[PDB]
Amino acid sequence: GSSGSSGEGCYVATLEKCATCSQPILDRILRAMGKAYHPGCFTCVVCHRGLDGIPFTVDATSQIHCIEDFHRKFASGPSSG
Ligand SMILES: [Zn+2]
Ligand SMILES: [Zn+2]
Repeated sequence: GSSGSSGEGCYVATLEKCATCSQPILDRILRAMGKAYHPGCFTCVVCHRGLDGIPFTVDATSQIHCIEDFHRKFASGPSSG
């Protein structure tokens, strides 16, 4: 099994780079968490659902967790740490 693929993306023209796939946004730029991401890349880490137009919450791990999940993971009873 061979694995190799370069990423032709060095130059930049008044465009933001997706903080998910590391690609230059040209079609549409979705502002989230201060940074810029693709309107399709932005998704949950657990359920992996599109959060393009819905509330969410992140953590130290930087793993955007949809309110629901976050409420089912973090809010799963008495926890501390
Ligand atoms: Zn992307
Ligand atoms: Zn989720």
